[PDB]
Amino acid sequence: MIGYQIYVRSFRDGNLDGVGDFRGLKNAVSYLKELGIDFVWLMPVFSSISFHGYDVVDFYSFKAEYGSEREFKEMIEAFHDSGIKVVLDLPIHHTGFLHTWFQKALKGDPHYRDYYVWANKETDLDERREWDGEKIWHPLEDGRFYRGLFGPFSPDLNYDNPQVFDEMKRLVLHLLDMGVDGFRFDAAKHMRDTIEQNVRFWKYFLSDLKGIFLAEIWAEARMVDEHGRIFGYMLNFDTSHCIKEAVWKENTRVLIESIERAVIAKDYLPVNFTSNHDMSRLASFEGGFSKEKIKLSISILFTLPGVPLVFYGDELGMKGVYQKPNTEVVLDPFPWNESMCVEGQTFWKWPAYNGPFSGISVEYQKRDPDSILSHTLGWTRFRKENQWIDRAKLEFLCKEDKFLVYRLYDDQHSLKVFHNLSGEEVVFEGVKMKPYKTEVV
Amino acid sequence: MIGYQIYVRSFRDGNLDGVGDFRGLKNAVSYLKELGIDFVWLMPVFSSISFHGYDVVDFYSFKAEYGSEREFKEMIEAFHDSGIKVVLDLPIHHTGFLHTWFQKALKGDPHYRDYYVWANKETDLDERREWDGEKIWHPLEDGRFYRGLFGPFSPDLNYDNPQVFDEMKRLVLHLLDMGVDGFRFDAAKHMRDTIEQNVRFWKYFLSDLKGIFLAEIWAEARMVDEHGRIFGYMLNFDTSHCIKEAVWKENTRVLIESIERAVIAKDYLPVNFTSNHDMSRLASFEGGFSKEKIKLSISILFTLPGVPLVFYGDELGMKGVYQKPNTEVVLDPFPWNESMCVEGQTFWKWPAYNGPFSGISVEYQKRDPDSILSHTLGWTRFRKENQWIDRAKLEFLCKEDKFLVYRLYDDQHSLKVFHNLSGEEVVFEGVKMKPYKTEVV
Ligand SMILES: C[C@H]1O[C@H](O[C@@H]2C(CO)=C[C@H](N[C@H]3[C@H](O)[C@@H](O)[C@@H](O[C@H]4[C@H](O)[C@@H](O)[C@@H](O[C@H]5[C@H](O)[C@@H](O)[C@@H](O)O[C@@H]5CO)O[C@@H]4CO)O[C@@H]3C)[C@H](O)[C@H]2O)[C@H](O)[C@@H](O)[C@@H]1O
Ligand SMILES: C[C@H]1O[C@H](O[C@@H]2C(CO)=C[C@H](N[C@H]3[C@H](O)[C@@H](O)[C@@H](O[C@H]4[C@H](O)[C@@H](O)[C@@H](O[C@H]5[C@H](O)[C@@H](O)[C@@H](O)O[C@@H]5CO)O[C@@H]4CO)O[C@@H]3C)[C@H](O)[C@H]2O)[C@H](O)[C@@H](O)[C@@H]1O
Ligand SMILES: [Ca+2]
Ligand SMILES: [Ca+2]
Repeated sequence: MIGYQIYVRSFRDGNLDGVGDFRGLKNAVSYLKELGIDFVWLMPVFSSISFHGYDVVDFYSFKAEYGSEREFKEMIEAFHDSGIKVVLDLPIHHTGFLHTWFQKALKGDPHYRDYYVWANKETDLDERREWDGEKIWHPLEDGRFYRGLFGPFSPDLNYDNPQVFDEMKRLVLHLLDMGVDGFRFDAAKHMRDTIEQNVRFWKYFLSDLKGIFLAEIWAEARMVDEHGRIFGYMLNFDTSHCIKEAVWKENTRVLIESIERAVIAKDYLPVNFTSNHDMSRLASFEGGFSKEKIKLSISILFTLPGVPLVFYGDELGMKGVYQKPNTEVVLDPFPWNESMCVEGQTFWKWPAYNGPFSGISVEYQKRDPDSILSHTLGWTRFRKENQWIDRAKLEFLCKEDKFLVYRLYDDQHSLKVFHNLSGEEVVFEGVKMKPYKTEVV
Repeated sequence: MIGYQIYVRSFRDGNLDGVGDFRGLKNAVSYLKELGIDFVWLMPVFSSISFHGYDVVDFYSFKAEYGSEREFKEMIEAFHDSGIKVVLDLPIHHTGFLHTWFQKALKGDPHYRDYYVWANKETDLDERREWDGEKIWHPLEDGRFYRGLFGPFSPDLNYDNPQVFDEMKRLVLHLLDMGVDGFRFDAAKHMRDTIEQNVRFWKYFLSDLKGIFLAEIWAEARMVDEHGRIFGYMLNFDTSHCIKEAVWKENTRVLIESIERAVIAKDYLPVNFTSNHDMSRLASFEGGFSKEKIKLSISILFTLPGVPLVFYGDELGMKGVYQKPNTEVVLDPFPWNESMCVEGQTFWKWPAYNGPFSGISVEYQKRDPDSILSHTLGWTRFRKENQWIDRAKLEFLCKEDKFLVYRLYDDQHSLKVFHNLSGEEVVFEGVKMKPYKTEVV
C-alpha cells in the first residue's frame, strides 16, 4: 500500500483553466498507477472560500472550481476502474465561519446554537493554544464568545451534542455511500477536551463503519496508540520527521529510537510520509538539502513498515518552505513538463518555489535515469511487489553511528535493509553499502 | 460614462469556492450601480491555463472557474437589467500555445499552419521588443522559429491571412449576439506590422459593427490619435500616468502638457484610468502615496473630459506593487469586509499587499465619509449628473506650478475646476484650496 497526498487545485486541470479539478485528477491516473499509488488522500474537496478549504461552509456541496458532484463521482468510478482508492480529508472538527449552522447560531437560532462552543461564567477567556498559544476564545459584540481552536473563522463544533454526532456521522455514510473509500479526519486529536473523551468519541463515531480511516493526531507517540487501533491508519509524524532529521544530522540514533518507538508492533498501521502542507517540503528540510539526501529519505520511508505516503510533488523533489499566513507556498502547481505549458498543467498562481524550466518536471525527470522521480519510481515499484512489509516485523542487525541495517520478515518472508547515512562507504555482511544508499538483500 | 475594470477571480464569489465567477459578478451589481458604474470591462474570461488569461486556448468557451455559458449569460442579462454594459477583454492578437490552431500548426496542417507567423531565411531571428527588448522569434526543435511578441506560449496570429480575420470577425459577432456590449482589445497596437497596416485593419475589422470598442495601444498620443476615430474609445495611458506623476511631484507641468496633448479636441473618447494590472496600483504609484494624493488623483480623473475608469479596488486604496513573473501581486482579492470572510468574498490565495483587517474593505469605508471610497463615490455620483463632461471642452483659467484651474464647458454647460497639487494652502480669485483639495464651481 502506497498513498499519495494531493492538493486538488495544484495537481491536474481537466477543463482548460489552469485550476486543478476532478476531471484532471481523473486523467492523472496513469501517472499515479505508474507511481504505484494505492490510494490518494485528497485535501478538502468541500466548498469553503479559502484556498486550502479546511474551513468548510458546506459538506454537501463540492468546490465549484474542482467540479460538480457528478464530476466528483465519475472521478471516483474511474479511479476504481484503475484500482485506486480515494480518501477525502474530513475537517469535521469545526465548520467555517459562514457555515449555515454557524450563521444561524449567531442569529439567535437555538437548535443550531448548541452545535457550537460558547463561553460559560466558569470558563477561562485567556485560554490559548498549546503550541503557538494564541487565544481560542473569540468575541462577538453581544458579549458572546464561541470557542474556535483554529481561529475565529473556524468555530469549533460541539461534539458533546449528540445531534452534531449524528449530523456528521450521517455525512460520513453519505460520502462513503457515494464511493469514498476512506477519510482523513482532519484534527482528529481535538474532537473532545480530554484525551479519554476523544478515544471513546472515535470509538462510537467509527462503530459500524468500514474503510480507510486515517487520523491526524500530531502528538507524542504514546497518544497516537490509544486512538491507533480505532482508526487502523495513524499519521506517523514521529518517524516522518525522524527519517529526515536522521538523514540531515547524518545520525541513526533518533531514527532508531523513533522506529522502535513509533513503528514496531502496533494495533494499527502507522502512515509514514515524505512531508505535508503544514510544513516545508521534503526537498527543503532544514534549509533544504542534497539531491542524494532527498532520495535516501525516500528509500528509508519505503523500506520501513507502515504505510508510505508521498505528498504530491515530493517524488520530484519540489521545493517549498513553510510560511504564514501564505501557506500556499508549499502548494505550488505540479510541474508536468519544463515549460509548465501542457494540456493538464495547473497554473492558478505563479510558482513560489518551483517555477518553469527548473529541471524538476515529470516529463524532464522521467527521462534522466538519475532523477528523483526515476529513483522514487524505483522504490514505489519495489514496495508494490512487497506489500508484506506493511505489517512485516523489524530486527536491527546494525546500530552504528553513520549506518543502519535491520531485517524485515514475516511468516513467509525476510528482507535485509542497508541504509548508509554518511557520504563514505561502509561494509556489512560482505555488502558494500554506498554513500547515502539503501540496498535490499 | 464611468468604467470599472474587473479581474473576475478577485472580485466577487457566487459559488462559495472563494473564487470569483460570473455568478458573484452578477451579485456584485448593487455595488457597481451604487458606485456609479456605467460599464465594466472584464479581464479575459475565455479558457486559458494562466491566472490572468491572456493566452487563450479557445474563445468559444469560458474559464471553467468563472462558470459556464449559462451563468455567463444569466449575468449578462442582470448587468443589462441595471443599466450596465459588459465590455469583454478580447485577447485576439494571439492564441495560447495550447490553443487548437497552433497545436495543429505545430504538426503542419496546411490550413492552420498559416494562422501563425513563421520566420524566414531573410528574417532577423534576433529581433527585439521595443520596450523590455526581448526575443520575438521563438525556436522549435526542428529548426523552426515562430513569432510571439508576448512569449513562446502566446504565438501571435497572422493577420495577412483573411481566414484569421474571418475567424475573429465571427467571434466578435458571436459574443455580440451573446449580448456583450463591447470589447477591450488587448495588444490592439500590434495587429499589423506597419502603423498604417494596423489602422487599415482595425478600420476594416470594425467597419460594420456596433458597440463599445475600447482599444489598448500603449504609445505616444500621436499614435492613439490615428486609430482614435475607428474605435471611438481609446485607453489613455498618456494622461492616465500624468495625473499620477503630476500629483507625486506637486508639479502641474506634465499634467497640463498631457491634458493638452491627449484630451483636448479628439474625435473619439480618451479613457482615463486610475491604473491597471500591467503596472502598480494607484495607491502604490512610485513608492505609493498618501491617502491625500490618492483622492487628488481621483479628483483630477473625474474632472477631465473623456471616460474615467477605475481598476477594481482603486476606489478602496488597494496597494499593489507591480512586478514579474508573479504579476498576480496587483490582483489581490477585492476586500468586501475587514476579516475577508463574508458570502461573496474571494480568497483564492493569501493577499500580496492587502491582507485582512487593513482598514481598506468596502464594509469598513461605507461607514466613514473620509474614506477613499466615500470620496470616489462623490466623484462618480457628481460626474453622473454631468454626462456632458466626457465630450466637454477645456481651457485653462489658471496655471501655477502647484495648483491648476480650468474650465469645462459645452454649449449649455460650464464649470470651473480648482486642483491643489501641493500640501500648502493656496487661494485663487477669492477661493482658498486646502492642501491637495479639488473644487468645482
Ligand atoms: C485555519 C487554518 O486552517 C488550515 O489548518 C489545518 C487544520 C484545521 O482544519 C488542521 C490540520 N493541522 C493541525 C492539527 O490538526 C492540530 O492538531 C495542530 O498540530 C500542531 C500540534 O497540535 C502541536 O502539538 C505541534 O506538534 C508537535 C508534536 O506535539 C510534538 O510531539 C513534535 O512532533 O513536534 C510537533 C511540532 O513541533 O505543532 C503542530 C503544528 O505546528 O495544528 C495543525 C496545524 C491541517 O493539517 C491544517 O491544514 C490551514 O492549514 C492553516 O494555515 C489555517 O490557518
Ligand atoms: C504573456 C503576458 O501576458 C500578459 O500581458 C498582457 C497582454 C498580452 O495579451 C497585453 C497587455 N499589455 C501589453 C500591451 O498590449 C503591449 O502593446 C505592450 O505595451 C508596452 C508598450 O508597447 C511599449 O511601447 C511601452 O510603453 C511606453 C509608451 O509607448 C510611452 O509613450 C510611455 O507611456 O512609456 C511607456 C512605458 O515606458 O511599454 C508597454 C509596457 O511596458 O506591452 C504590454 C505589457 C495586457 O495589459 C497584459 O496584461 C501578462 O501581463 C504578462 O505577465 C505575460 O507574460
Ligand atoms: Ca479547472
Ligand atoms: Ca467561484
